[PDB]
Amino acid sequence: MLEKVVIANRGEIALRILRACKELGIKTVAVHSTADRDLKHVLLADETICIGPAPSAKSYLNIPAIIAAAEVTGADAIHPGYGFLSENADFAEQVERSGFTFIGPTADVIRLMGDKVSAIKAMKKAGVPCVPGSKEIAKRIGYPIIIRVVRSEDALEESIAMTKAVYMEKYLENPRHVEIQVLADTHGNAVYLAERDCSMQRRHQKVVEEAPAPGITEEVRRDIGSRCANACVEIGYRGAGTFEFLYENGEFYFIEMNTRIQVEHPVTEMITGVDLVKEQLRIAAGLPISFKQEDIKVKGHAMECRINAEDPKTFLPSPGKVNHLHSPGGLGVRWDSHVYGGYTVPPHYDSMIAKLITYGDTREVAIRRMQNALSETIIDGIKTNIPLHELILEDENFQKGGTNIHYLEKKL
Amino acid sequence: MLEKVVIANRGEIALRILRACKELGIKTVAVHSTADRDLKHVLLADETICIGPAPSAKSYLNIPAIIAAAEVTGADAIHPGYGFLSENADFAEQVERSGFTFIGPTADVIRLMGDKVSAIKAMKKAGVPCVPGSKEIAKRIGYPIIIRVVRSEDALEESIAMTKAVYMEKYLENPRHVEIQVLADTHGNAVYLAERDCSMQRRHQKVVEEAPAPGITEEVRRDIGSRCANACVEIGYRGAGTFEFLYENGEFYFIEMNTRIQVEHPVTEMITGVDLVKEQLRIAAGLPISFKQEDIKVKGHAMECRINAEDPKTFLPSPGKVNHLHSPGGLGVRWDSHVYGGYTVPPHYDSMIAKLITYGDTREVAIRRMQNALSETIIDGIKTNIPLHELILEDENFQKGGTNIHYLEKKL
Repeated sequence: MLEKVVIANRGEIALRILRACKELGIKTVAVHSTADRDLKHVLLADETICIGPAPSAKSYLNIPAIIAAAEVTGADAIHPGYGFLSENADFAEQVERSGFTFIGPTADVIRLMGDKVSAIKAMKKAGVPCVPGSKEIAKRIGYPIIIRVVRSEDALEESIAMTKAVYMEKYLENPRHVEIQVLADTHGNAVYLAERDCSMQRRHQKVVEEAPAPGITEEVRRDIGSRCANACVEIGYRGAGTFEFLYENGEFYFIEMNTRIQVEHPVTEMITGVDLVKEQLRIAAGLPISFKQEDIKVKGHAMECRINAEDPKTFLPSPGKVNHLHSPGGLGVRWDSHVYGGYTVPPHYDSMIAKLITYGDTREVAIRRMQNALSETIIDGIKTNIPLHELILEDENFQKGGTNIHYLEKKL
Repeated sequence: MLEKVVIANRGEIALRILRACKELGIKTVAVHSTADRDLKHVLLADETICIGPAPSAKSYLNIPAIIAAAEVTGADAIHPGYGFLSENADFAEQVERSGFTFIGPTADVIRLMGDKVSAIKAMKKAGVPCVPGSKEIAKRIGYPIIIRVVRSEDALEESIAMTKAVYMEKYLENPRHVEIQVLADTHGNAVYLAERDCSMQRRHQKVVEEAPAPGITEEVRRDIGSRCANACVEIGYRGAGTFEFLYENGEFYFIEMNTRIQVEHPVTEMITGVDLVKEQLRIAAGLPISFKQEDIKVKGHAMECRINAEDPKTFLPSPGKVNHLHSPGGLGVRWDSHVYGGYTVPPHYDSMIAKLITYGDTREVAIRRMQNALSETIIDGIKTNIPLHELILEDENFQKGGTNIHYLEKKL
């Protein structure tokens, strides 16, 4: 089985992975850049290997250095986390060709779902609902469409010329972002783990996520979920994955499959009692999913706020030394973070410093727990987006639930 | 209903209570000594009132000052936490006589269960199983007994003389400490919330607690639990309470009812999904328990380590400035603590600085999560008992489960 895993990532997800490994008695190898020697997970890992200088291109995206790290430590597997190389099929193929287990899908399936086109075709074949699309095509679909968004037909031709200098589909004006978590194993099983609503976004970048999605009934959950699970089997999916949908007037429209773990996986953990990273590790080792579809029942409600080191108004990054950290706790409060007092947040990577996750028996309780946890949270020395979260949580439309993917931008 | 609550306590439980109040939209009044101005909950509270100098006798046990705090702020209720005045019936009676709601049982019921004697009599009347006891009495009971422990009969007389300078009962040589959580409301309802095993003790002081208790079947849980619930109704109990038992060769023997919330309440929260402090507040306001007995089902397993500022070998207190705190997190990790980086732990009160609580789908998972969380925990500037917890968790007998109340002392 898996005895030693290279954690080919950094920051909070690297720590998340290390925690799962340590629970399973799996030895860890932390590969890191020169700028990341003081990362919490690096300090906790069984072995450490510096894979390059600060820039991602020369370290966390350095395929030969990461593979060499696996070789010299005698590792069995590599966990890519999210971002960086996690959906790089050339990386996955090289990992397997080098004799290591890639903790994720097979390269071929990554490539398949890594092409906007083949993805849709595979989903349509599998019965997963997609956005209508593909001269009179635009007409068939119904305006507005998108090649440049086109709202009228007299502008279609010119628009197509602009963009070409190459396909269409229905533009949904005000949809929600709703995504279905799945797991698939090497024993022919695939399960769905309810859904997440991640509609609160700025520039297509998620800010707050929750589970389950407000308004979604169990009947609807079972319908869309079962289609996603079937799809997994049809394409030979392996590991954790997410089917992302635009959701509008009660209809789902596939937009992308993330063939990896996602940042917001913890809200699903809280409402289903599944440890998604441990399942990744078990599935990669060849084991079956540790439960059946009938074992899963949504209970309660969970929310996640991505706490970023950035100015809460202009959103410019705020690197620097965290002089004081006070993290919240108590019942129904979860804190997933690599940051500690005295830690210096570097400029080289993303701005995430923590994920604050709350759970309650109702959405109302989860929201109030999030507000109270935020009020207890102190991060001194750098700016954070905590004030933005506090604005979102007290928003009357957010309290009602069901705000669309353009709402946050409209607000502000 | 309850609009403003005086938190008549300090440290972690005061913070726990404040969090529950804030969730329910209840205004908080933090009464504190001069030594406790920098307590986290004090800094978070809506109103603060200094009730006296550092010594407990002059502050947290100062009944007139605490009641005056309720009066001048126009509070509705007082939550006594645990320790201090929480089981002081004279305090409860004065609180009610002064027109405030005491968040706990009525004074009469406190006094009843506050007398080793009347307690037993009430339990025996109610069908709760008690320790056999009360010339030939000792004979009936069976040695060893206790007046000074007596192991033989030729020493009974002399022993009785020693102690008198006044009753007997069976001495259980190697029992476990198993306790049943209850709630009772003003609508005639009473429920049991499974049990906790708190056998890991030093000098009768709990160190690690867990829930449920290993070896205890649901059938046994329902039997002892239902007797405890009935007892609540019979004595007119109100609020949260615990029936503590010695447990040996599959039999329960009542020793005490804690008529208050207990330190270790969080492990029960994790396995039942009940917020015990919120229920205290709701019950005090006159509401029914928010669920029925059939709604409760034990799921998973939870553990708690009391992290104390003390030398892990000699157990002498270790007051002083916490120069660095790094608290653990992630899935199934709960941290209940008022301590923050830069906080100075005072000498005047108990040594508790945090309760680290883990939860998992099995006892094995909860234990491993506790070990990993402890390894991530950094408390620099003072000594803690973390090394003791690490010794306990890796103990093969503890791993097996079911160690008795003298085990820790035998170990060491």
